[PDB]
Amino acid sequence: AERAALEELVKLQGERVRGLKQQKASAELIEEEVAKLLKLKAQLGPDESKQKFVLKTPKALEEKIRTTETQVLVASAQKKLLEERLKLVSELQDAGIKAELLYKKNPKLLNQLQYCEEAGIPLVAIIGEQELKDGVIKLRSVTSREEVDVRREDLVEEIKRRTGQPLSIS
Repeated sequence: AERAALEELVKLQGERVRGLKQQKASAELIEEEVAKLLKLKAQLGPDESKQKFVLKTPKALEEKIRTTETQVLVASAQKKLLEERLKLVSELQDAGIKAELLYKKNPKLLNQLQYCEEAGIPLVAIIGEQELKDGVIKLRSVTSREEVDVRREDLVEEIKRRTGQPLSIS
């Protein structure tokens, strides 16, 4: 445990700094521990209110996502915290088709290319909040065509339609 260890470091840090500050003084040791304690407490968790919408929680069937027979792959460009890629991939992967993510072993366009070519050999999707607004989302059909123009809605629809079939009642 990383946080657990540090959490214990803080507890003992506060008891030592305070206990020594009073009975053995030493503003040098006192100041050194207090500072180290301040960052320590802020390291493990400055405030719980920080979190929002609550954290993950189990339900019943399965306790995590799945990815193996992914027929499509929806990623985005432009460097970032993978926030946009996780948002779209979540909707696509979770609500529609099950997609994977790749971005290792590749020179230029390592992310978009490595994933689409290696991971998304069948169907691919190059979305992007920035593109969706000023441009739009793209559905790379390396297999059938190469690149398509969709606005997220068509991305999940097209990929799902190509993988599935119309009409459910017979």
